[PDB]
Amino acid sequence: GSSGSSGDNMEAVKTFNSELYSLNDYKPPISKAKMTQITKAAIKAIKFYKHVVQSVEKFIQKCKPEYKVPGLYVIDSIVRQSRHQFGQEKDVFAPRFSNNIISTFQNLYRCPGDDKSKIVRVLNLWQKNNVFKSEIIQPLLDMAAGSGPSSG
Repeated sequence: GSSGSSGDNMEAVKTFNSELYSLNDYKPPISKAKMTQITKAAIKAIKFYKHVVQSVEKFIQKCKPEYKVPGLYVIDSIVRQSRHQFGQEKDVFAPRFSNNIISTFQNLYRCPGDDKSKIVRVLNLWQKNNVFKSEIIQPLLDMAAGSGPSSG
């Protein structure tokens, strides 16, 4: 006979909670299609994004030094969409991530360094697309260099 459900409390989230960490399944770089599979879940759980954002910041600390680049992308791919779909003034991940954005990047800048480029490249795009204020990215651009570029 028939069979089906109507979802459960905070269904949108749980869904994203899988795509976010799912990254583990794939090794950097992450399948262009994958990065999207996550955004679709986040932008969908916008109503409860409160959980998403957090997970996006945690998974970064839990992941491996190699998965420090991916995370950053996940945040961008999301903020970019929400900022558009719903709008900049409506966006929730942009203004929400900017809160502890630093602490979030710190866990990403931990990479051996040969992956920082993938992290610093995002900042350049954000400031351009107007995703984040220069007063927020300005510092994020340095965090990568770490008290200046390694000169030896």
